[PDB]
Amino acid sequence: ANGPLSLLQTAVRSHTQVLISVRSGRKLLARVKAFDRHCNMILENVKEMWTETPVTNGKKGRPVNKDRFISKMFLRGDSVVIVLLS
RNA sequence: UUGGAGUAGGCCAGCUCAGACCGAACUCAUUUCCUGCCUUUUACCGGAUGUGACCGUGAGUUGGCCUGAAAUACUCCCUAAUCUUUGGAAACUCUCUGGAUAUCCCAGAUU
Repeated sequence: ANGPLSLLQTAVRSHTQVLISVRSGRKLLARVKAFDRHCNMILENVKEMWTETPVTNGKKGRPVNKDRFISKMFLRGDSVVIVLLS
């Protein structure tokens, strides 16, 4: 309501896209469907991208950004580095 | 915190088991002796020794009755602020050790 989590409520009240950086080094782009005080959120229309360096024949290749589309998302709170309300 | 299997109280009757304290109470009969009183024995005296009955008792279980309650209700066991549950992670490089041993790779350790 009046705390920081209200922006997630503002994410609920507007259904806007949100960019989430996670402690695994990956990034999420999703619309916030539900949240709580414990920052456990449920998301819809989810597109998750990350960066990996493929090692081909023992040589470290260039970093490639790839992605995956997930319809329904249950992201757990403590792994989130940071949340950006776009 | 939940699931599974359960269903009340009162009373009546049958059955089984329980004296050891079944019974915080108390009689009678009788076998074999010993004693007493005794003309005879029933009835008696009072100790031992066993052995039966009778007045009662409890638990378990089965059926029934009475008043209800009516999927209500009750029941048993059971499964975000530091020491765990609201993550010091993630990622990569360097060095060292071993295998390979010209390297790549990988395991372990460390930053």
